[PDB]
Amino acid sequence: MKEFYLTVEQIGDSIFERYIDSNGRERTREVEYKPSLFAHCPESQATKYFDIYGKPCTRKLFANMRDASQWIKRMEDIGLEALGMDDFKLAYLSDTYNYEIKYDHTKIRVANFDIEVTSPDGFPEPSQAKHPIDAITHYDSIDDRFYVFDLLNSPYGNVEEWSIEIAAKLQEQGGDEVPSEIIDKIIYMPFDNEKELLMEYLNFWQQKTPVILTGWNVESFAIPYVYNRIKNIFGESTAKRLSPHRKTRVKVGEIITLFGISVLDYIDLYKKFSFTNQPSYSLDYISEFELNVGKLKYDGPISKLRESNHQRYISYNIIAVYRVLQIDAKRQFINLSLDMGYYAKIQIQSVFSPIKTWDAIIFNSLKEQNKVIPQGRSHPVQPYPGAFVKEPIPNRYKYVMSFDLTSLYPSIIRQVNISPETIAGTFKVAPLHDYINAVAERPSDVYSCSPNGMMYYKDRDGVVPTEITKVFNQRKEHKGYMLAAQRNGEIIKEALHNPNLSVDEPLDVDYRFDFSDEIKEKIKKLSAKSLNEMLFRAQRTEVAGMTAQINRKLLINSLYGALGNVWFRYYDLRNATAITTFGQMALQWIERKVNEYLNEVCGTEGEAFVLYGDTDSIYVSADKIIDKVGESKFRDTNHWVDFLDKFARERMEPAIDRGFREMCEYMNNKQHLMFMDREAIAGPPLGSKGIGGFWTGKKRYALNVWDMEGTRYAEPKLKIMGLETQKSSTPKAVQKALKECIRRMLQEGEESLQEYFKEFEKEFRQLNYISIASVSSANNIAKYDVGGFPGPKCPFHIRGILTYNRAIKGNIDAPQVVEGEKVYVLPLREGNPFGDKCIAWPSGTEITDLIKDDVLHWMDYTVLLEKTFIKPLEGFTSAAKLDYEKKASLFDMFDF
DNA sequence: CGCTTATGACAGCCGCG
DNA sequence: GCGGCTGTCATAAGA
Repeated sequence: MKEFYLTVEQIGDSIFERYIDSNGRERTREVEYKPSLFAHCPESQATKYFDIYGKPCTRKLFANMRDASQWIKRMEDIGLEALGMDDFKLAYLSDTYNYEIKYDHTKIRVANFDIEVTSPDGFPEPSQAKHPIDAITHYDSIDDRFYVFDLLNSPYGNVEEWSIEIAAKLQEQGGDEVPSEIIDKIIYMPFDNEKELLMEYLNFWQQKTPVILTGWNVESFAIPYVYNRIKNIFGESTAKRLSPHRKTRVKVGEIITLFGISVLDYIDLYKKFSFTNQPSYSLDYISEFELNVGKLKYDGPISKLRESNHQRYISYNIIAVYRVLQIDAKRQFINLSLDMGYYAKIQIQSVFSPIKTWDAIIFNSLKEQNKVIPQGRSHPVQPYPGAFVKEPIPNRYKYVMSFDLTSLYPSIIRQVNISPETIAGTFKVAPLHDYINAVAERPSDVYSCSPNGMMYYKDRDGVVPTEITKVFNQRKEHKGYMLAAQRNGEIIKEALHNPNLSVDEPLDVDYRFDFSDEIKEKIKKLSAKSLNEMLFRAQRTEVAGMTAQINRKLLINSLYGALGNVWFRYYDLRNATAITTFGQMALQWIERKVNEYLNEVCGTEGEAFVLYGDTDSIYVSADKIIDKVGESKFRDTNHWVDFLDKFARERMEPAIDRGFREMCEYMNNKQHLMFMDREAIAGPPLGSKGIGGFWTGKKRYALNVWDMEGTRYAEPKLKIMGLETQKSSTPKAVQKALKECIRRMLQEGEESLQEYFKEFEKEFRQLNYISIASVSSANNIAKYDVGGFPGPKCPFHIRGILTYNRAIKGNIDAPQVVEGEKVYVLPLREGNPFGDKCIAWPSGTEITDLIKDDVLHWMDYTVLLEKTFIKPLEGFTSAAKLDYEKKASLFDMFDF
């Protein structure tokens, strides 16, 4: 098979690499890699190497990486550019694997683990690791087995072996409901003492050294804990065996790095490739959201679970590891990482760095062309203008249609041809609004321009534009294979309804391309076995395409980040500013065009149809459009929705393309790529007193959407942005009551809203105290505390945390409030035994007794309702010109 | 090296018969 | 006592 690398490391003058050889077996090697860097030479010197600016360069081969680094140091002192890939690991990978690498995941050892550490005195700090490790569950992808290390005797108790029979039984039967699909994949290993467990674990680790190591929070807890525990008991020399190269290091805080291993903490792979931003990121919360089943439940505090119910303790450890494997089975984020890393030829963990990923992609691309990359330069962090957001007029908007530009920044780079080596010059910049209204002199009739004053060559392809354009082509390329493979999805599926009993074999065709009609019906006459393999193959294909297509998308959207980053090799302040300023002009330019077109077709004069714009989207009020045809002439909702849809497709879009076409010629851009697509269509139900939507201000609105990019909803979906209903700090009961308030406003009207509001006020005091409590995170708690009391400028939540501390000062059983975590908050009436206006206890749990009964007795309902429900509702209703309460004065809306 | 553009909940001034 | 400001802190998109 085709060889590929697993991990790579640089230690001194050697490159340590683990990899899969042609035979498919994992191997390791040390190589005295000789790097090459470059320097500018004279034109008279014959060479084949040129920097991206066309300047000639001489290749300097060094005897070892240390000499290369030394040379770079000398060049900086002399003041002359040192060109080439200074990260020798990338160079080595590029040189060793100069070809599209095909990898076989079944050969990559992926370890998923989790440990448990009983601790009476609070969270067991990894940097100390003062407590024994009493449980370890380590899943290995190659053996597809769950290895469980159980400590029977510890200073905290002696227990009996864990029972797999009891683990499989149901809850009602005293069991742990450990899934039957892993029950046979568990290898149990009990131990008499801790030293025997760690040493057996460490030995196990040497025999099955992980390539990719993941799990939940493993980088911040499990890995550092295991490392330090071993180091503290045995020597550091023993702890270093956790690294296949016996080499480790420490980073920010207590982040241990194990050379020869790629750590991909699943908690990070989630906060990166899932894009959903959950309120909480605990394995329990995430597991519920993705699998509709969280971690195993248990009674009492975790610090006492091992001694009170060791059976459940071990099963809990095994489930925690399985949940992560289940989520991955759904998100496939590990597979993605591998795919992206192998694509850019970087260490798998670098996938977390857009800068490193793009650096490697451009580097390998330029290498094939014999070009030499620029030297990374030092750049002062300098803030520059970003996206444009229009200030909306607070109000209700009955009918709205939004339009979004596709891949704005990446497109702008291509259109204007922005790149460091394509910079051609500058021009006198006029006020941005002069360009938006096309009253300013045309910037240049020779170069491609950006409203910030930069001019670019049109006669040459830029390094960046070209590189981004290639990923765009690979995108539609792969998204084209799984597109046709989808067509074959029915040619094979439906071929099972009325096939034949002819015993045959599965044909050899490429599902990437449409099935040839010369073999089309040839398949509609095979056995039940082959046909079930014909669709099986079509699955691998239609799925493989997804990963590639998704990876290309992630790269495309992360390019701008890198370009704005001073640590990026191709960074340039002018270029980053050219991108955002252009985007700012484009959005406002098109806003002007849409208004101009809609006024003309409506006979109106200087009317504002665009009510809001943000970055690459605009929202248009369609009331005039609807009235132009009369609202009473529509049969139902779907009727006017079909009308606006049609009007957008055959009237607005063409007018938009014409508008952007003009802007491209005005800035004399290299190529027109400003494409807008109708996004949403929103409005109230036909025949209702509802208000399709409203805006309170920037980033704050709600719309009753009926259609999104062509897909018509059976029922209108609320699209809410920025309002408290979207805030994790908003109490549960209130978050849903605020949503129902908005739904009623958009779909049913004022009266319905007032009816609900009244009922909710009446029944507020009957809601669970946990559902009506706001949530917040405890930060800098030690910055505003003065001996149990609040210091100067002490936040409200933090003030409540202290009130809790004091009230529980002297109890170790009651839940303590740690830092950086989330906590519930509740206001208290004046004259409470807590001597404060509020109290806050840890989240996810109920108020410990001894104070619970009192809290419920002193909690201020009035203030709670007013502060979390009424205040924000009034914000929505004021903007929407609605009253949530009868007999409300009209003058209250005026300033004095 | 794994940021902008924003809003809102509070705290703490200054000023005014 | 509140305005009308100036900070700190806490939170969402999208790239």
